[PDB]
Amino acid sequence: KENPMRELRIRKLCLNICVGESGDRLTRAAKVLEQLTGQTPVFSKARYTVRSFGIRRNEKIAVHCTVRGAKAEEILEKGLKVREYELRKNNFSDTGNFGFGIQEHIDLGIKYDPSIGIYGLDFYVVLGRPGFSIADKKRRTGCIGAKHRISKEEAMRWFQQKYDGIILP
RNA sequence: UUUGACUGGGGCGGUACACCUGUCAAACGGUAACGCAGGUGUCCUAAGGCGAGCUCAGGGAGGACAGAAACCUCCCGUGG
Ligand SMILES: [Mg+2]
Ligand SMILES: [Mg+2]
Ligand SMILES: [Mg+2]
Ligand SMILES: [Mg+2]
Ligand SMILES: [Mg+2]
Ligand SMILES: [Mg+2]
Repeated sequence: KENPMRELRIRKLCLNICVGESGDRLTRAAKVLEQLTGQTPVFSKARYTVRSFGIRRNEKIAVHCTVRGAKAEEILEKGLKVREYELRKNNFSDTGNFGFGIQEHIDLGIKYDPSIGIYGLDFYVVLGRPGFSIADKKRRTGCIGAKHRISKEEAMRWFQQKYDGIILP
């Protein structure tokens, strides 16, 4: 019926903790993200200097990491369990991606540690079909055709099919 | 003994006094007014040299606190 190469999959899961300042909190936030995924994350600096937010330019204010494959699949399940497998209809972008936030990281089955603290984090899911890497390869770089593109509706349906989730208006 | 020069008289003023960009300038080049709009006496151990990878400004959509503005992601983006 459907081509096997049109199957939607998790291209990557992007986890971001924007602490907003450099020092104890960012270092501890990195440990939260590191032990949630097993991957050492990277520090994002501030592009501007905003007086309201108390951030200067070239100051590490956030910690983020990218996970792929089965490890990204199972972390995503923990996130939807916390969200009770339901998302608002507006959580889906027009490019076939969606995301959600977690207020407390220990809701993801992570033991709390007093010397670390409690943290929130941001989950962004990038979907895709086989062949999306042509836009990323160095040689013969190509742009995906219009039909391959994942529309907002086909991302919402995939969420309903896989995690039997709920879409709220 | 000296107490510059240019200058729509000289003085005051300015530097058109050594230079650079665009124009004037009349499609080679050259071309003047104390013509017009500006800049220079610096700065850099990299902002020099090579190589490698990468793509920018901006905009759209989306994502806990996060909002016009913090960070993450996708998309458009001939250089804006
Ligand atoms: Mg740090
Ligand atoms: Mg004279
Ligand atoms: Mg001379
Ligand atoms: Mg000429
Ligand atoms: Mg001529
Ligand atoms: Mg000429």
